[PDB]
Amino acid sequence: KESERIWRLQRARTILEFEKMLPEWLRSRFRMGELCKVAEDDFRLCLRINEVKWTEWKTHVSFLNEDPGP
Amino acid sequence: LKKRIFAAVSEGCVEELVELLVELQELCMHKLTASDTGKTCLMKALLNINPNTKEIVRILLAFAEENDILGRFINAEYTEEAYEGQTALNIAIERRQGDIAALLIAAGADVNAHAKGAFFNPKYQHEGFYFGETPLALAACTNQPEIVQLLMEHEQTDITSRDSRGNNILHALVTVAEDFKTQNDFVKRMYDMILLRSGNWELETTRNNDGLTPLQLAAKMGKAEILKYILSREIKEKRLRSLSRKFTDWAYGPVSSSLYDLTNVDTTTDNSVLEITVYNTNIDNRHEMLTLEPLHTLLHMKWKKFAKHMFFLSFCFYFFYNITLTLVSYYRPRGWLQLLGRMFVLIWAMCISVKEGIAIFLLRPSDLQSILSDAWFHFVFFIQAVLVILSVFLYLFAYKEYLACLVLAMALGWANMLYYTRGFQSMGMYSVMIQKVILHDVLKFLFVYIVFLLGFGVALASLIEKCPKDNKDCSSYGSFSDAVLELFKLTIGLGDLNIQQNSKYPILFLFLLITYVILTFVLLLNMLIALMGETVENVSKESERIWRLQRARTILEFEKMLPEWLRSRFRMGELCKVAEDDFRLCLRINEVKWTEWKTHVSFLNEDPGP
Ligand SMILES: CCCCCCCC/C=C/CCCCCCCC(=O)O[C@@H](COC(=O)CCCCCCCCCCCCCCC)COP(=O)([O-])OCC[N+](C)(C)C
Repeated sequence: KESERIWRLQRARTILEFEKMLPEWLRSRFRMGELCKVAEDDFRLCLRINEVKWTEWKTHVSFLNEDPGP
Repeated sequence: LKKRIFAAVSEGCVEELVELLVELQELCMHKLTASDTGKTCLMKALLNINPNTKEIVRILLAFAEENDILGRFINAEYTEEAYEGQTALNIAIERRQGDIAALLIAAGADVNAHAKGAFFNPKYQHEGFYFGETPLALAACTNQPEIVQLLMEHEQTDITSRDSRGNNILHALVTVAEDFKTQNDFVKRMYDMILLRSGNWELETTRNNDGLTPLQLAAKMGKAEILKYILSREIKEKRLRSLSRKFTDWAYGPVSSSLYDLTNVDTTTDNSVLEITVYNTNIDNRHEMLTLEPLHTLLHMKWKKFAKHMFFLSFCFYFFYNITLTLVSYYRPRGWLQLLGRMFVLIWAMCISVKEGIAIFLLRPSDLQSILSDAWFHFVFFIQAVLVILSVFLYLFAYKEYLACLVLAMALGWANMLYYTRGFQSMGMYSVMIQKVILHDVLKFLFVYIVFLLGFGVALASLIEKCPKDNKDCSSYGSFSDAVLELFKLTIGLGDLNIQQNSKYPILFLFLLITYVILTFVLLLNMLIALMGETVENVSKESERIWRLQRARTILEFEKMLPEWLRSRFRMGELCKVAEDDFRLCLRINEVKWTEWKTHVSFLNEDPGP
């Protein structure tokens, strides 16, 4: 059971080492988009993650965009 | 003016809306409608839920009633490509606003509106949510029973509506169904409630755009809970009892005999539930779906009727074919009465070759996935057959390379005889555990061992100089192949360890030899023994099922091998229920349980037993 993690730790170390091996250019492969929140300035970065769960069943009020999807 | 009234409904203002509406009405119908996506102001306020949403919705509906335009207001669809049929009722039902949905429906909302947008019909199940493309289907899939019951009894609701995929509400409930861990059992309850309220068989006999009923769709998609409910569906009330699939013929004490319907379950109606459950491969819960009441019993009776004799005959014929092939190949000249053996070898090899050829030609590329757990024996039987064919093909002419194919055919044929061990239980577990072991950790050990063997073999072969004059047996690690063979002989424990080779650095030679000894004999082999203990520990419990899956596959294949006649060995009887016509089939199953202790009312026959 203690093998799906340590291997992923080694994989993460290799990923970060390979990213550090990249020069000052060619590193312009950031995560996702620019618009993050309602702040008028310095939106910084964001990372879209989709989650599915059939147990809450509540009205969505903290939503940000009326149109789902792209 | 449009933006002022569109940005105010989100915040839910009850006093600014009337002031913004009186001047809008007195300005003049194409006023409260977005020109890009068709987002009408009525449904605009539904996504932004505020405590004053109900009030402003009522004011909007009253204003629409007072200016004699309501049809285009409440039955307003979208315009975007991603949303082709989303309406006010759809988003109101999703927001769990039963009162708002009731107000819209009572005002003349489009109940049979289809949300046929691309977002509503996803392809990767990550960027969309499929519910049935119907407000009623959405209410059923989102665990909103009050909205469903409010929707069924209406003057224009179409329960039997089919969306762009051909699915209906029962199909959609089957697709959105899942196990008890991820979601609750509300889908089965919704399926039961909607089916009982409809009160007809047209919902479960309607095929979508795939040639599948909701029962067959539940069998294909892997929904074991919904299939368990439908297969053993018993309805106590007499007003609609033809909708049941299980009928209790009699129940005397803690002994009850139930009749199970076998309309599309038994493998006699092309695409059946049993064939779909067994033959398909793109599911993980295949083992638990075959444990249901009708399918298990049907497989048992099929095995005890015709599949046992067919499997025994196939075993005997292949055993005799392998025996006579071995006898005519080992006793080669290097015979009129002995010509029958080789002629039978040729005939049976051709029969196996054509059988595997027609079984590979229609073989899907989906069961070829995983790791060769359901099609490997087909390939090796075909390879053995064509090896015998090629052996006699080269034996007919003057080809010296004919004994290699024949010997390989003997070895493969005697190796292929372990397939028939699945007829018995314990040997079946042994065979499937051979399968998992030889693919899980034997391959990894072989890969690592070959890397070490070739690396150390080429490292040792470079440490020995050429032999002197009149000498050829100076060192056993002469070439790369010789060093590899010596390391392989050392690994299996054969031969004698000689360290007096013609190496210019004998200390380094011994160091590399001892390093190979440790890495292979101490580390790799013993860790392999330790690893396959974990493997046989995990597959210890996962062996009573996979073997039964292989047995069910053999039973269904043997039944398909039967001709159009001789297949008249159906399950049990004809009388199934009280229906006056088309009794179809039945399957008597007796159950014993000493915990209910209830009066039997759903009984069918007063006299128990035969
Ligand atoms: C823990 C350890 C256990 C084993 C682990 C594995 C160890 C593997 C290691 C094996 C190496 C062993 C020594 C190799 C031979 C060297 C000498 C030699 O004859 O060289 C020959 C090459 O020889 C070959 O190519 C041999 C045949 C293939 C070897 C691999 C078989 C794998 C079978 C796997 C089956 C599937 C798996 C089975 C289960 C599903 C050269 O030919 P020759 O004969 O010198 O003469 C030339 C002929 N001529 C004159 C006509 C031109």
